[PDB]
Amino acid sequence: MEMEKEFEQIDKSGSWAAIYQDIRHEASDFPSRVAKLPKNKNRNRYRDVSPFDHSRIKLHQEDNDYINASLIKMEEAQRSYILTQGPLPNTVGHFWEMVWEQKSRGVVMLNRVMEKGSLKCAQYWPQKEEKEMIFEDTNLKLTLISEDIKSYYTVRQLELENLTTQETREILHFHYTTWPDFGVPESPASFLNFLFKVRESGSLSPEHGPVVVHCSAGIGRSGTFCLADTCLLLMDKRKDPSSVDIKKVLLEMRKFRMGLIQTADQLRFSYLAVIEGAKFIMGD
Ligand SMILES: CCOC(=O)Nc1cccc(Cl)c1
Repeated sequence: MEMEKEFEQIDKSGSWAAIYQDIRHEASDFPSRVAKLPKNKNRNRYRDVSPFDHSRIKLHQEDNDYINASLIKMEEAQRSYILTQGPLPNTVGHFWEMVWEQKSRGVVMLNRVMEKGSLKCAQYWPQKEEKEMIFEDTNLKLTLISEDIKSYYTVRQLELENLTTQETREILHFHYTTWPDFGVPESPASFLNFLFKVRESGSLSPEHGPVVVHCSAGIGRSGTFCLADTCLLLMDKRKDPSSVDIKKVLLEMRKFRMGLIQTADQLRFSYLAVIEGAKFIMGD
């Protein structure tokens, strides 16, 4: 059923809450035993958001391999994403270790460091060229190379150095800075343009490791970003674009990380994103 019609049918009936609860009821439940070990309590931002054991990213160290991060592998679309929480004061070095070990080209940030008067994630990248950051626990150095500030997002070039081998890599930081403190954006235009700027960069392409995507918990805004990208890729690839079922794609992604899309308003915004995506590409 053409999703644009399914959309108007749900909107006219005001059933967004009912659709959303159906998804919550059918979603996968897999064990997260490593996340709940007592040694890992200060590595988790939220007690109710954990990576599944089967899909968690492992750090390459014998001490403790745990990070709150999941590999979302979309087989038909041929895309992979790592979805993670915003880094904590004691996990900023783990975060950059993961970016290094997984060969990621891009980091996508969908939150501000402070929102609603509270800290949503650590200040994990340098704000001035001449004041670099060293992570002594993981032996990494991070330098700000350049910054391009636009009305709805900022792009930064960063240099990550493995201090053990003196190898360096260029990491691109895509920072969406205008998601409102409450609810979802009124139009998906600036979000879709952000997604197009991440695509343009090569960060989502198979020649690199998976993109790292985060917000505060790494399930809500982060869920919306990967769901819209995968749905628009499938509508490009298939003979029948109208066959793409956004509820079935979301349930596939929920096999790999719990809780993706946190509210009925985020579900409606994701539909609007794909629906409005398909025009400007296909019809007018
Ligand atoms: C066949 C459907 O494919 C799309 O609608 N692609 C698309 C549209 C707008 C923005 C961006 Cl980033 C991608």
